[PDB]
Amino acid sequence: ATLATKKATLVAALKDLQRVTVAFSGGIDSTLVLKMALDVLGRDNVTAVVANSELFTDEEFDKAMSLAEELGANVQGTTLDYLSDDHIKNNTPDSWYYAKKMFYSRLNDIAANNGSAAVLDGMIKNPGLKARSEAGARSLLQEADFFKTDVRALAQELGLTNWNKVASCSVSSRFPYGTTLTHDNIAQVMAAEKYLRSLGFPTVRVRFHNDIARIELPEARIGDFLVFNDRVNRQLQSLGFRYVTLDLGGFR
Amino acid sequence: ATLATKKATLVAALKDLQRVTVAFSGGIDSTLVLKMALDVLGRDNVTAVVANSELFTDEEFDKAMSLAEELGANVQGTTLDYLSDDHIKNNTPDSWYYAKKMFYSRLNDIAANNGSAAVLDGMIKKARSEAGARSLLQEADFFKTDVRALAQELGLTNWNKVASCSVSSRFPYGTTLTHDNIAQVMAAEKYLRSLGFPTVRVRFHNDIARIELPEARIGDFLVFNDRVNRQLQSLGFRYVTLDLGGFRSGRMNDTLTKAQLATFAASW
Amino acid sequence: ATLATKKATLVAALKDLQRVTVAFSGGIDSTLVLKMALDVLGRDNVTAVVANSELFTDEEFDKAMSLAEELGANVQGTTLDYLSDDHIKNNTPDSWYYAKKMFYSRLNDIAANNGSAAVLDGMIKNGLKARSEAGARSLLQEADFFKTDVRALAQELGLTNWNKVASCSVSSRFPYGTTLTHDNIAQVMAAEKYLRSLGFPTVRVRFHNDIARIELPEARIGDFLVFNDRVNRQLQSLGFRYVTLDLGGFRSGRM
Amino acid sequence: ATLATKKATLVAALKDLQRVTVAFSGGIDSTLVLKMALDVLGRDNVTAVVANSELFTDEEFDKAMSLAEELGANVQGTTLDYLSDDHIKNNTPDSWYYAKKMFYSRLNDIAANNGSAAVLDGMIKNRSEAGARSLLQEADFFKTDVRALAQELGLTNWNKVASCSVSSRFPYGTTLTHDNIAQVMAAEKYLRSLGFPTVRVRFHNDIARIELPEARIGDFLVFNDRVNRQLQSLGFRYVTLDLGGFR
Amino acid sequence: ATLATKKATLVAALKDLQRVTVAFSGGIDSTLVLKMALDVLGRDNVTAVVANSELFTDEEFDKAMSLAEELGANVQGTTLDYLSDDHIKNNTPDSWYYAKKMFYSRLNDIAANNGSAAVLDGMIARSLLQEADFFKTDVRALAQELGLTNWNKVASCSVSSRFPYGTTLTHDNIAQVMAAEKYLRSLGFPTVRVRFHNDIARIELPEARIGDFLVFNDRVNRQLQSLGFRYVTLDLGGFR
Amino acid sequence: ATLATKKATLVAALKDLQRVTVAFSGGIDSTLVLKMALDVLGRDNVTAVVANSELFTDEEFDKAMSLAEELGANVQGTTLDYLSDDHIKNNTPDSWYYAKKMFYSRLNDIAANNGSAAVLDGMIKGARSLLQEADFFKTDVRALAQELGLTNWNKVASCSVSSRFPYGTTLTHDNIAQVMAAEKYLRSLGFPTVRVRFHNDIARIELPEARIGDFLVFNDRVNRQLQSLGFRYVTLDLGGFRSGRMNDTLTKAQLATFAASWS
Ligand SMILES: CC(C)(COP(=O)(O)OP(=O)(O)OC[C@H]1O[C@@H](n2cnc3c(N)ncnc32)[C@H](O)[C@@H]1OP(=O)(O)O)[C@@H](O)C(=O)NCCC(=O)NCCS
Ligand SMILES: CC(C)(COP(=O)(O)OP(=O)(O)OC[C@H]1O[C@@H](n2cnc3c(N)ncnc32)[C@H](O)[C@@H]1OP(=O)(O)O)[C@@H](O)C(=O)NCCC(=O)NCCS
Ligand SMILES: CC(C)(COP(=O)(O)OP(=O)(O)OC[C@H]1O[C@@H](n2cnc3c(N)ncnc32)[C@H](O)[C@@H]1OP(=O)(O)O)[C@@H](O)C(=O)NCCC(=O)NCCS
Ligand SMILES: CC(C)(COP(=O)(O)OP(=O)(O)OC[C@H]1O[C@@H](n2cnc3c(N)ncnc32)[C@H](O)[C@@H]1OP(=O)(O)O)[C@@H](O)C(=O)NCCC(=O)NCCS
Ligand SMILES: CC(C)(COP(=O)(O)OP(=O)(O)OC[C@H]1O[C@@H](n2cnc3c(N)ncnc32)[C@H](O)[C@@H]1OP(=O)(O)O)[C@@H](O)C(=O)NCCC(=O)NCCS
Ligand SMILES: CC(C)(COP(=O)(O)OP(=O)(O)OC[C@H]1O[C@@H](n2cnc3c(N)ncnc32)[C@H](O)[C@@H]1OP(=O)(O)O)[C@@H](O)C(=O)NCCC(=O)NCCS
Repeated sequence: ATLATKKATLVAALKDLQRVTVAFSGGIDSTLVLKMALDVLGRDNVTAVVANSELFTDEEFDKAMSLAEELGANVQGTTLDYLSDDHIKNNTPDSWYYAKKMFYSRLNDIAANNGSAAVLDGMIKNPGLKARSEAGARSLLQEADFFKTDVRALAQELGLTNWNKVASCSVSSRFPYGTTLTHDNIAQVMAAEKYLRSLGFPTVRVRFHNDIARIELPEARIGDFLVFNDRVNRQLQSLGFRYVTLDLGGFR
Repeated sequence: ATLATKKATLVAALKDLQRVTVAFSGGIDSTLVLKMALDVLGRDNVTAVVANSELFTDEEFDKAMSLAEELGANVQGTTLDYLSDDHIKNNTPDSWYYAKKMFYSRLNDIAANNGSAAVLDGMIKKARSEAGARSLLQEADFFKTDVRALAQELGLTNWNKVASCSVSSRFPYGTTLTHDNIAQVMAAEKYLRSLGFPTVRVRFHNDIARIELPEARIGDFLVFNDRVNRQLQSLGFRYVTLDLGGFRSGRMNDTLTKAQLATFAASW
Repeated sequence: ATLATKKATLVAALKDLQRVTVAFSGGIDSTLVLKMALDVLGRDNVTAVVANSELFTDEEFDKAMSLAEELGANVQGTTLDYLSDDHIKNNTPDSWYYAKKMFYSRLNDIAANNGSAAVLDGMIKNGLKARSEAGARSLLQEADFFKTDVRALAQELGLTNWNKVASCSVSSRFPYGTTLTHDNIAQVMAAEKYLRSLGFPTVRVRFHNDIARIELPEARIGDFLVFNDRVNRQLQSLGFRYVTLDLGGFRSGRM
Repeated sequence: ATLATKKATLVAALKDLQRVTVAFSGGIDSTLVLKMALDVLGRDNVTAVVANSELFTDEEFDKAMSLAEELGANVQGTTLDYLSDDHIKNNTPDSWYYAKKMFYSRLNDIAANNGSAAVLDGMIKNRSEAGARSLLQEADFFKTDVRALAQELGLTNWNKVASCSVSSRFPYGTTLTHDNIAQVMAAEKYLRSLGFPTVRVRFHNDIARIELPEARIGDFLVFNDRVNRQLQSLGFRYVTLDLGGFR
Repeated sequence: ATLATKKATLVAALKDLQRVTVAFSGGIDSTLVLKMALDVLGRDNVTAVVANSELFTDEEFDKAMSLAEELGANVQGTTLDYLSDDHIKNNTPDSWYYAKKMFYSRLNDIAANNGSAAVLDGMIARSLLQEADFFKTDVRALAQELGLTNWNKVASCSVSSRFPYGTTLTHDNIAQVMAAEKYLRSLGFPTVRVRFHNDIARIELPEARIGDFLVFNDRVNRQLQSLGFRYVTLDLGGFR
Repeated sequence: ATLATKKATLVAALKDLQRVTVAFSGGIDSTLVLKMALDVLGRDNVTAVVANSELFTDEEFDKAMSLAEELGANVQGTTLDYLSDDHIKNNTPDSWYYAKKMFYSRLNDIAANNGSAAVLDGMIKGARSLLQEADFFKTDVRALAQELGLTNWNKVASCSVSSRFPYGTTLTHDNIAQVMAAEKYLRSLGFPTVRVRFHNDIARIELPEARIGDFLVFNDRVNRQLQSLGFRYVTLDLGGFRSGRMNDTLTKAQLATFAASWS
């Protein structure tokens, strides 16, 4: 029941596996898995893998690569071509599952090639985990009954203080279901959001409605936002939008 | 030349025509034509026609009807079905012309049936030329200042100060107008006007409403965001948005970014 | 004295003059003078004159020209070169008087050339030496019109339209002793014209050399925020180095 | 039906009366009635009356007195004693009835003494007083007809925003006093001078609860601290803004 | 006063006390005392006590309970019945004294019963952080140095301050104020007071946030009316 | 390349020096240098110096003094008389160099007297800037600072008050105090990043643009406060603090032209 029993379950699971490939995103969870894997198995027995793709930003990729490096892991980036799957390309309500399918298939290929006994990810005890289970990836924190409070507890005891505090969210969510994602309109959404964040709005969505951008901001930020209206209008128009709008309902 | 000669040209054209039908909107221009026609020819020699349609509000029609009655004209309301023309229903870039054609075709029928010698409208300084409609203020070289001068001299003080625009302008070209989405746009704009924003547009982008406000009002508007969101969603929009460029985008920008906004708008 | 008596005095004075030139600004006072002149003497015996100059906006000039025509007057624009007078150019407390002198001197020339018996202005009762020295007549003042009598006769004549936002000389944007130049005048005039175009009809761009100090009514400053960057860049393109908003609001100083 | 017909009804009614006393408030409605009475009957057959009282601002009284002269009327100010009636002083939902009673009783006394055939007020269509003729209402004037006829007569000057009876700033069952009335009156006068012509300072003893039109609240923030200190110096302990806005 | 001297001063003081009960609120300060006490004395010689009561939010109790368990302490919740004291119930200007009395009496009773030598708190009943001359900045230095990243960042105050002196506190009106403030915080205003004036709610916000609040005026008016206020108002003077 | 190589370059340089004096301002950069020196060389081999002057707020001098001791350094404050140099006093465009010149002369005097092999400062991307030598950019400073557990540094970054005065304006104790008091007042209202630029009878306030909407409630109090400090007109710069950094690409280019026109 205690953290010590949970940690022990995690330690013994790693020792049994001996050589692992870690799906590393930079979150606290996969940071904890990667640190435990390094401490239990040694740097030559752990491969940290960070996936680059069109649905996530270069900034989050670069941050994860640097964090794995900082922890002392051998880290390798791999590029996924999500738009090659028609379910993802056409953004069906099922697209998340096919992206997860391609993700775990790639990490399995890497693990098969480096002699790893398993792919590990950072899933915990809190569905969407269908793709992981189908590929055989192990969520050791979940197996060891780690809740979020235990992750923080163990991180503190191990002296981990550095991880990515901004949880990534697939850009697919900026597009209505049935809308076709392209290299161009994905980049236009990410470039628009990057500009808005640089203005001091870290929580933002630029929702894509063909010629319309619909900006979602937390409502308590909209009053301050007004000073930027025209600069935002023209910037996002130079990115290719015809109309730049603010959702009166706010973020979500 | 002088105002006096311009009036005399207008009087002489009316005297020659003897019996006229006047396209009356309630604006100052058609108010001047109707007042002049009544003064020169008499009530029994004038028919004022006010057209109702789906592209304009019943409030504007009712005001124009009441204004024509106030002048003492025999008034005839007529209803146009603009949506029966596929150019108008599908909102093509030439949709305005087919509306003009259908408008002047109805007025010609009314004038032919009541023995008028011409249809008159209030245009100043075209489906009208093909229809044979006469714009006597334009023929007599009246500019807007001459209209105002003659109106004041005739003692005309009551007219439509707000020239309202066809609801067609709220729909992108190629979007099909329907009875429901017209009513949706009209009710949304009416609600926003009732909140204290008399200059407003609710542009229709299917499930998105894109609200245009004069930019100096956007700060005041924030207090109403949630009520406007839920109101326009109850009218049938899924998403309710405020255009960051405001109403008449670019007209208030600095020189450089006004040119930039026009370079963008002309790329589209 | 009743309003009818004040009107009859004014009517008799116009009748005696037969033909007049009216200095017309578009304000309610000169609108009343012009309308009465038109009613008593007829449009052919009245010339309305609107003076254009560097110290007042083209918008107020254009409005006054349109208003005089809407009243039914023959109207003539005339341009004064105020900056040719060193008193006006050096922006001293007597500059206004020398401007009035050049104003009425021009109006006298117009009146002599069209056969008018007098120049009329819109002054009423409550710096008029230049008017008196020039022999210009203020018939509203002569007939004991106060501002309430002006409103009453305007109502009786059906006058409802005039310029309610009376313009003041751009010289007030410069501290005393600052030399007015064509360049710095145009800089201030263009800055204020832009700000009015944003929806702020009451505004001052105070000139502090490389600093512009914008005065707005305090109840409007919240509305202004959406325009900060465009106003900043617009006014720098007009030549200012720094574009600022006075926290004290419209006419914050005066002291 | 037409404006001209309603005007003609008004003209005929005035002609029949020959001599009237006009309850004049300075609003557009009583401005139109007063001007029509003067135009049909002449200055010597019209008496304009402006009622001053503790429940309406001295500023509106002064404006109306000046406007009545501007319209061409002989004008008489009269001061009403609303707080001398216990029904009004104790501020019940029936207070309105007793104030109207005293108002029309005074105007009727004035009219009896100058030989008027009636007291006229500015009530319009869209509620009847028996002791006064509301000729605009009898002639079926709507607010739109008042404005159209006003423009046609060249009337442009009237009180555009009536402050209305200060009794509405106090809860029912609260006793009105000269002190608390004065406190509310001075508070609203200050807020109006800042550029908010439509405002209420609702009285909750040590709390002031300010009602502004909601579209004005964003502009108001620049004044928060000055209003707070001013209304505290007038005697409120806490100065607040109602989040619901005006009404 | 190097960090090493201040830490060593505290280390020696804890070591001398052998067995401790920690008044733990979830703030960074009591978080520091608890972590240090556990490290110096061991888990089985430290009991963290978090007080539940009507004058503080259930959210703050749950977070502090969770945070202390997260650090590895044996944690014990205790319930104080503040409203049973007539001074607290009637909200006298002296009520604060009687509240502290029951709090330290309860913690003293807990400590005597489990063999603790003292009750410790996190003030910067002994405050060893205060004795070691800890400022807020050096507390921060040790927190990172010990790997501490989680604590209660918004230290609450007693709900009594929302009522004028002499007002009777009730279960209903406390719940009403507490619910109103929870709603306003959920909108993005972590520093707020809903001051209780019978049928009037008077909201205090930091003055620099009042402009941001306007978008919420109508929802807040109607929300707090459904909680029982007749009028919902914003204090023009701001928070305090 | 990697953060570890950069740290190792820094470690090797400190070991080589053996005894150092650290110019410590309280910024994250000089905090990183000081912590590294202490960890590599030991407390008895490092002296932290915080320079006070008429151009530095006493509050920032105190904060740096407290942070250096907090890190475990022997720390010594010293005051420079910048206003005794006519180039600094009359605020010429070269004032920056003469202030830095007098700064480094004082630190060199201290290092010669304490047996230090060099003076170290926190310069990044005979004074040594070891962070710059080891190729540290701002991202690497933040990353290493996090790794050592550094949590305290001056987040509201000190600049010389001279930057509030136009070139050619004479700095005095009175007008410096006027600027410092105006800025301290604004910080007390909740605006930690602020400049009160001095234009004789005009104060021109620079705020981050995302805060200007919040400022409206304080307009009258700030106007009256700064007038009592001696300004005639109290104004807000419409371009804000660090004008241009947040603009769209076109207008950022435009404002970069405007700024360059006054250089
Ligand atoms: C796992 C996945 C399917 C998304 O599900 P999710 O639970 O929302 O994803 P998370 O971002 O919480 O990632 C969980 C773990 O996956 C791994 N992971 C996620 N993104 C990764 C990346 N780019 N590189 C390597 N590992 C990655 C990590 O081990 C991570 O743990 P952590 O971020 O808590 O430290 C994602 O990997 C994917 O490929 N596509 C996204 C599909 C989606 O949006 N699903 C919605 C859930 S119904
Ligand atoms: C007149 C019309 C043909 C449009 O042309 P337009 O000249 O730009 O439109 P206007 O509104 O200025 O019409 C001018 C005159 O038409 C007449 N008119 C307009 N609407 C009228 C109505 N509902 N009933 C009767 N007459 C009407 C009036 O004489 C009016 O004079 P006014 O200045 O006093 O209002 C219009 O009546 C029509 O049939 N369809 C409008 C569709 C559209 O969008 N047209 C754009 C033109 S670019
Ligand atoms: C009258 C004058 C001599 C100064 O005296 P003043 O009473 O302080 O100035 P005012 O602005 O009140 O002008 C009073 C009258 O002068 C006349 N006047 C003022 N500006 C005028 C102009 N531009 N053209 C014609 N007449 C003008 C009008 O009769 C005006 O009456 P009104 O404005 O009350 O209707 C004035 O003519 C002058 O000096 N300059 C005129 C303004 C100008 O140069 N340009 C345009 C101003 S918008
Ligand atoms: C007029 C009164 C008798 C009540 O009637 P009301 O309809 O509530 O008030 P109104 O403001 O609509 O008054 C209507 C007309 O009364 C006359 N009137 C009102 N106040 C007047 C005053 N101070 N002096 C003279 N006439 C006055 C005017 O003719 C006015 O027309 P106008 O203001 O539209 O131009 C009011 O003056 C009074 O004495 N007491 C009102 C107190 C109250 O609580 N009323 C609640 C009723 S809803
Ligand atoms: C501690 C107490 C007795 C008063 O102290 P205070 O200075 O007002 O409040 P603090 O929150 O600073 O309490 C100091 C320490 O008490 C302890 N403490 C406070 N509330 C606690 C709780 N609910 N459970 C356990 N320990 C608690 C903690 O060690 C805390 O340290 P930290 O908050 O700095 O991390 C208070 O907790 C109490 O029981 N009643 C409040 C009395 C009051 O209203 N006082 C008004 C002051 S004039
Ligand atoms: C050192 C000085 C010259 C600032 O120049 P700088 O090197 O560009 O300034 P930085 O902000 O990069 O600081 C560099 C380092 O100098 C040292 N330093 C600066 N001010 C210091 C002070 N008052 N006391 C001690 N050390 C100080 C610190 O090591 C500092 O590291 P930091 O990044 O944590 O602040 C400054 O002391 C001075 O004399 N004037 C400041 C303004 C100026 O005109 N500078 C000209 C130099 S470009």
